[PDB]
Amino acid sequence: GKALVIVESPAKAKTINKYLGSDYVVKSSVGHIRDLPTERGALVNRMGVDPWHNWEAHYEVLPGKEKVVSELKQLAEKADHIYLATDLDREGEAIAWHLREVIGGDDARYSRVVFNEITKNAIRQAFNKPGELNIDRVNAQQARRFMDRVVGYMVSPLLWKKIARGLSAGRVQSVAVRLVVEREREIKAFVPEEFWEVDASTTTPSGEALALQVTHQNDKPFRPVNKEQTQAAVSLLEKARYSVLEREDKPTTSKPGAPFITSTLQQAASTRLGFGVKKTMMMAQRLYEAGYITYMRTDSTNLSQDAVNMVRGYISDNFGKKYLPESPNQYAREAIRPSDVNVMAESLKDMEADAQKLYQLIWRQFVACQMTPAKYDSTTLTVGAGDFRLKARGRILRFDGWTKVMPALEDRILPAVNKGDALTLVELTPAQHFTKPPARFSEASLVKELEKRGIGRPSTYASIISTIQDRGYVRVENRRFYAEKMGEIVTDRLEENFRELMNYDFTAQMENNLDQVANHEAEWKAVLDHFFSDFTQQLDKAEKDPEEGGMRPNQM
Repeated sequence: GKALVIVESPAKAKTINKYLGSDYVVKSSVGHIRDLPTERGALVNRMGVDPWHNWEAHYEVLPGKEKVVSELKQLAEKADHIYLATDLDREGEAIAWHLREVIGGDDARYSRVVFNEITKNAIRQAFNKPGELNIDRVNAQQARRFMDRVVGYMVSPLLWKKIARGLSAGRVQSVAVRLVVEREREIKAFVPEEFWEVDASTTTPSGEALALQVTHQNDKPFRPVNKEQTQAAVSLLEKARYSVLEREDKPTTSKPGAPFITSTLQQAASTRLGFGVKKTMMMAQRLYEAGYITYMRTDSTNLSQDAVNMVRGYISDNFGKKYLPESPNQYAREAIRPSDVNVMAESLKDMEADAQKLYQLIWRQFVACQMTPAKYDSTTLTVGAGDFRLKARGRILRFDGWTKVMPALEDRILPAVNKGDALTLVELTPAQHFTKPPARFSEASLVKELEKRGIGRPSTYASIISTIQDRGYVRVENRRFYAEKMGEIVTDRLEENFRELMNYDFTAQMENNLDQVANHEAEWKAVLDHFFSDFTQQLDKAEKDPEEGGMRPNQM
């Protein structure tokens, strides 16, 4: 009469089993057990969803899983209660729902447990206060699944006819491609402009070197556009008398960043470790299922009281009181953090070197976010030379604070000077510059852009960036995105005939609509109806000849 606990993977099963007694029987479902299949009637059969019959679905047990279903059913017959312990996101809720639907029995037989990490305490708490399956969240997940299916299965065939066979369309994927295509065109159309900078090397009364940058001339910003103007300025600067107009000394500080969320982990791992978003998320999942970090799909910077107490104790013992803020730093269901601050990257079991590196990144970010700010003594010198104004900036680290937990180190240290001091000109160095086009997207900046526009979600950031590449619309080279010709071809056609679908605001709004379903503020089938109404309006027109406003063929 034990209890049956179901999780999605053998890795999760092994970890969670360490924290569940003999009264519990833990079993993996070996992944998703049931899902959508992988003229109009044939279309509906392929999609597994019927937009014309109120979204009736035809789910099918995944290949090779009938055996898993049988195994779970037999285990269920011997259990007094069943605990669905899938991951906490909407996808996890839907997996739990599918499990309940295939196993059967009364709903009172099931409970849905939620935890942000697999630890003795988190599991104990999750099973002490078990919840119920949330159908609104399930409906939100399926609405997303159905919209995505409709776009992929109904737009793609149009692309095969009009542009080229094999092309794949995606609801959000196409919008992400649009971002890259626009950037490509901005760069192609950019016309650089020439401008010069002039630096002066001087010496203080004590003879110390002081480098200055010319900032103004006649009280206006200094920015010569050619050699002639630069040389004329250099001529005046060579003859000028230099003196310190003002010396400003003020204490400044640098605060540590918030603990990671999915988006920021992807950005940091890419920029700091050179890890692609796919690699980062795969390793993060392994760390999470092994019980080393909190759940890797989150947009919350919240930290539990226990987690904060844990890390503050670590800081106090290992760095000292000067590194401990009076009260915890609050940044805000939880950020991505170590499950146990006392577990070092070097101690991780069955984790590859790069996975240890990711853990270390997460660990240092978490520890640093609860440490005190770094303190600097900043100095800005303003120098006058005839009608010119020059500046020099520097700073001295006074207290490392949170930077102590980061790798050992560079900031400029200006010499001691007093307002009114004369400076001796040693050298002048003009430098030609050119304005630059918008920077290309990097994996880090693309994720950031998706987040900024409200198009990406923790569960989709990685998938979006990966798909747009495999589908041949964009490519990454030298760590930067480049739009492919086909990317531009498809994007133009989609913008022309599927304006609403391609619109950034509408796409962000759809994410909001799904959240509304999840929070019982909207009904899933009605949301799908509205989506489909607007969609079919775009599709019907697009299928027509170009002369009638239909999609332009890929020719000439």
